[PDB]
Amino acid sequence: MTSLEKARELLREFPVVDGHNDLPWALREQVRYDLDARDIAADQSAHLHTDLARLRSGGVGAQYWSVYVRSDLPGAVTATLEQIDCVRRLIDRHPGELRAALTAADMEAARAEGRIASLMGAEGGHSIDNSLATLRALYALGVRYMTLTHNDNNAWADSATDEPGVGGLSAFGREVVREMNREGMLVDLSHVAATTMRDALDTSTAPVIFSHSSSRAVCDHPRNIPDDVLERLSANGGMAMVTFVPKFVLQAAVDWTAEADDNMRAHGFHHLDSSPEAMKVHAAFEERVPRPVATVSTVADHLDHMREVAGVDHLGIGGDYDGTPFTPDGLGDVSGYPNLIAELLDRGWSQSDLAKLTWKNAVRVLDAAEDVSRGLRAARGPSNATIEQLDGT
Ligand SMILES: CC(C)C[C@H](N)P(=O)(O)C[C@H](CCC(=O)O)C(=O)O
Ligand SMILES: [Zn+2]
Ligand SMILES: [Zn+2]
Repeated sequence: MTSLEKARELLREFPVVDGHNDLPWALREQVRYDLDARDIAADQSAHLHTDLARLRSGGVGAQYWSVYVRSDLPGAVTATLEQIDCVRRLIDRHPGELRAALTAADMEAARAEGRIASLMGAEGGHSIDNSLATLRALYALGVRYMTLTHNDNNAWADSATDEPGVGGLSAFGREVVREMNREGMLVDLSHVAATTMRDALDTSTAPVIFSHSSSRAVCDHPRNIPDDVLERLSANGGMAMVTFVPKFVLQAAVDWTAEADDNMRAHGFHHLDSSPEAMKVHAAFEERVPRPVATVSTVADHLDHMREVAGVDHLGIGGDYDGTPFTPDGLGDVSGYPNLIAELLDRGWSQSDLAKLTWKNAVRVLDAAEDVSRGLRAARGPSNATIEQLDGT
């Protein structure tokens, strides 16, 4: 059979656990959670990267649904609860296809019965409003990882896409990591500064993840992971879940985006300005310099290098579907994963290598978080510390 046919067979046995899909945010923004208007039991290819049929075609067997909310708007906690509610409603609406999963055992139970294990991951520490009790509430509602920052610093952690702030994790930041370890919530180091990565690895007693990051050595962008951090994963036990975002994985796309941003500033606009006037400027740039397009090969280049440095036991996949408007050719929506698996087969990846990449590593890592949590919950009570106590007024 072809490598694509083989890929599909492999995925039927050991499907993809995807680390980060922003369907809930997409539903919030497109239709304010009017789920009938974007029914994922129907074909949503006109509007979304994700629906149930494409998840099945893509060989997705578990999904961490992102409950991302903006850090630059008030009411992050309320919005996070709305995102969690959206995930809950999706699970309730589609019991034939989705099964809530809170544990590694739940993931295996879902796989045994042919339903997509549906987990939740919060994207940014602003979702807890500097409150450890709020962190515990999110865990109680089903959140199983939290990215420590999004694109901006918060009071206790530095983001890769912001200026240096506290220098990594503050004292309170370390306390958040300790509490995540005690609860069994995975520490997610996507988005954070390299300093923050190192501080989190120093502090964490549980395996950490990167829910959607690729390799900085392969493509130098702050959203990607440095080799020295990848090297620490085998000791930590965690895993890096490669992402598909073109401007992170393809050199030409990083360079293009930098030039686009420079061009915006040359016209007196902030690079993130979305006014009609700014859009006209950007359109003119893209007119004279077409947007480069990444491929499956681009993503495989990251996995090859990440495998070499981090090890096959420390890799996963986090596509960022519905979180980015642009995708590599061959990975245009959630149905694309078999194309990546086929490319890896062609590059000599073994069947057991690929079962680790898709399924086994993610289940091991969540089980490890549970194991560490059992020990810590037995050893001490929850923390009552405040950010003022630990970081000062
Ligand atoms: C606003 C909302 C859709 C942002 C997403 N939650 P994201 O953080 O998942 C996508 C981003 C790449 C795409 C971009 O730069 O926006 C990244 O991961 O760095
Ligand atoms: Zn992100
Ligand atoms: Zn996201």
